[PDB]
Amino acid sequence: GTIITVTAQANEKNTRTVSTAKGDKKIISVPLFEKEVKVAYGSAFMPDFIQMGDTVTVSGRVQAKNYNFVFPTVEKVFI
Amino acid sequence: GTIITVTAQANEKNTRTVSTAKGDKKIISVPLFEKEVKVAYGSAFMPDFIQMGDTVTVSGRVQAKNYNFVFPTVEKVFI
Repeated sequence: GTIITVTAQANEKNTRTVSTAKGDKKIISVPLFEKEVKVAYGSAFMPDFIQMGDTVTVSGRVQAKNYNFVFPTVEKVFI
Repeated sequence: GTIITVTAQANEKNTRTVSTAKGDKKIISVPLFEKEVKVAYGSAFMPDFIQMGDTVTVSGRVQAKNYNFVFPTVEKVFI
């Protein structure tokens, strides 16, 4: 299988809060690779405890249709 | 940063041996994500000890131009 793991700061540039059937959720959009050609971005739902300005690690399978993480693990990173 | 980690069997379908300035190298081509839309594939050089039929974990940054792993870690997996 394939696992993509991204570490990024959740901020105004890459994170939005949306209404869902499960209430307010943050959704982050992160680059799936680098360049020296446009970079593809994957989206993942954040757990409720995550706050704007947190650094997080998003890890899991990604599905392409648009790129979405599937059953991601999201961890808060501390500095 | 972004790290892509793939576990796959090195076989006739996804691995070739090529001449390089550093002698014979195996190069594996692995899918960077899944689908239900074509899947992008990344390539990585295998360490010399890897053999056809081995299962390996390839982990590292990937660069798009074509997708190549950058300074990948390659580990043999045992069953």
